Amino acid sequence: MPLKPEEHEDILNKLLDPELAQSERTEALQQLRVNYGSCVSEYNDLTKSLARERDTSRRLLAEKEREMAEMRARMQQQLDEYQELLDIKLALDMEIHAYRKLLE
Amino acid sequence: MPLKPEEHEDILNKLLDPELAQSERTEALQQLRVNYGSCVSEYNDLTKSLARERDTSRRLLAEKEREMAEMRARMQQQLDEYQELLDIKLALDMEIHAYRKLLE
Ligand SMILES: [Cl-]
Ligand SMILES: [Cl-]
Ligand code: NI
Ligand code: NI
Ligand code: NI
Ligand code: NI
Repeated sequence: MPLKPEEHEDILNKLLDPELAQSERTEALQQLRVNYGSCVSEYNDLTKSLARERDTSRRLLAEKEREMAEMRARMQQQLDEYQELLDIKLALDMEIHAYRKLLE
Repeated sequence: MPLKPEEHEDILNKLLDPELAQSERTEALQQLRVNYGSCVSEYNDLTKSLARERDTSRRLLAEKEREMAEMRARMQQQLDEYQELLDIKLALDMEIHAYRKLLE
């Protein structure tokens, strides 16, 4: 996490202050440089992590899409099962009628 | 997108250079301040957008989970449908036998 702009200013003031000792001036300069570098690292990290979460979210959805596709196939299978039984149950309805007429 | 650390250095050098005119020194100081502020804005933007993509990815998955749950319910329904037909088809098998014995 980078310094808030208020804080980065306090460091610039010190750095740009000819009243403070050149040892403090130099320490400030370092903090400036490190805090900047830090912010740039966070930039690179978060840009990579955003892209990463994107590819990951999309990948995980595609897992659920193929899971759903698996379910649809099972669903069409239960239709084939249901149809097979139905064609026979109907055939038996026809039959039981014929035997009821013939024998009554 | 923030300046690469190499570039941020070129600006610090100018800023900290007593040989260059105080007008350039001041312009550099501004660029420093703006580029820093810029990086901090990108920080805030990307932290918010990462959290946002997170809540969004999780929300979209929960949409597919409830879509799948809808499918499971339809699947259990096709079992109730299938069972109902099966109990009757079996009852007819018993019946057609009885009529085949009684009348042959
Ligand atoms: Cl068909
Ligand atoms: Cl049962
Ligand atoms: Ni620091
Ligand atoms: Ni800085
Ligand atoms: Ni600039
Ligand atoms: Ni800076």
